[PDB]
Amino acid sequence: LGTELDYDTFCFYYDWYGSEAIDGQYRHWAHAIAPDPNGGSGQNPGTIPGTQESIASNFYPQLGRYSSSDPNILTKHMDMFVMARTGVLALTWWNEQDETEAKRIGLILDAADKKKIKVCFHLEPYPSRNVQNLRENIVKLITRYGNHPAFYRKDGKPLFFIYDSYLIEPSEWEKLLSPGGSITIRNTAYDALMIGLWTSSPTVQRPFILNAHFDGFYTYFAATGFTYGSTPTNWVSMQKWAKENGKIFIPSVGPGYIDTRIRPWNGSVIRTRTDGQYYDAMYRKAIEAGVSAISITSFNQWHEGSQIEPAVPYTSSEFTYLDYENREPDYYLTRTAYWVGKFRESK
Ligand SMILES: OC[C@H]1CC=C[C@@H](O[C@H]2O[C@H](CO)[C@@H](O)[C@H](O)[C@H]2O)[C@@H]1O
Repeated sequence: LGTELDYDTFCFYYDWYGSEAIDGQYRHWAHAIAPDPNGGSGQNPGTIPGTQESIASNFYPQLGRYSSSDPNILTKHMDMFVMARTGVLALTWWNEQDETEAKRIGLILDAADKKKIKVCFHLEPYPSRNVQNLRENIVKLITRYGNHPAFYRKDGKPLFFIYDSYLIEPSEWEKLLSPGGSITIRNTAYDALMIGLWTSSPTVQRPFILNAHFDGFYTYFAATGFTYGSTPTNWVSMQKWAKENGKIFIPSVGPGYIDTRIRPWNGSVIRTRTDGQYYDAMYRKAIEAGVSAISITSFNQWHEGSQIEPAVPYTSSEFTYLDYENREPDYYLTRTAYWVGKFRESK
């Protein structure tokens, strides 16, 4: 029918939103404003309070200041994934080690399974992250969630994305990811496809990925040109290298970027949506590169204005929000479905 989910399409999902009613605080809708890293000492940038009128986004959610732990919001999000045809929810994971995290992960898996959506984990740069506690955490996540019907596998293996994987030396990664490594996961119950973050130039990233024994790489950033890896004119050559070296390239595409409510000094990274034309151009480049899998930045990174989740026009006494302009609130979901179709036609 051209409506089925695609299980090689990964959409980055954030579960860090709170409401006073459910979480005791409108978590993340309230957010600190970052000081300007070039702007000198004694800045008092303040905070966005997460009131109805003033939230930590340049856009405004159709669903309002929602809780990521509200089962009724989760239902709606899964129906949005079905509309977008995105079969894998790539869940931010911060190793909070608290009952609230454990509850929310279970609720997300349960809601996903009702709609045949799958869940994989996006392993964030949590405090003191290293290959030993990464192994322990991979073991824990596979043990706790690996038998859940919504847990993702690709050809029998779990898949993890590793954000800011460059913060760990290749010599450490080798211990975890080479078949001969001291603490290897290869050939164990806990083996997985490990997808590292390709940032800078090939002279740096090619030996990094090889020496670290990653199974593949992704690029994350929604803003074209932010890094070498997030410059789509490089994607044909990145794919050629991947294929020559037995690696899985999962380029990241997004609909735009803007984070100036929380980073007022970061305007150079703004990428305008142009009624969908930015998203179309980036998704076309991914497909043309001939890749096997695509990642989407993001479902709901509202702070960075990369979300495909529905947004609505809103002007409050405190801020005039951006919105989807000439397009309807669900335009980026239905346009994602269009591109998933073009991607499948290519596979
Ligand atoms: O998921 C990978 C990566 C994507 C974007 C931002 C990163 O989080 C940091 O920035 C946000 C604001 O946009 C903060 O709310 C988080 O606390 C930061 O860690 C995220 O790691």
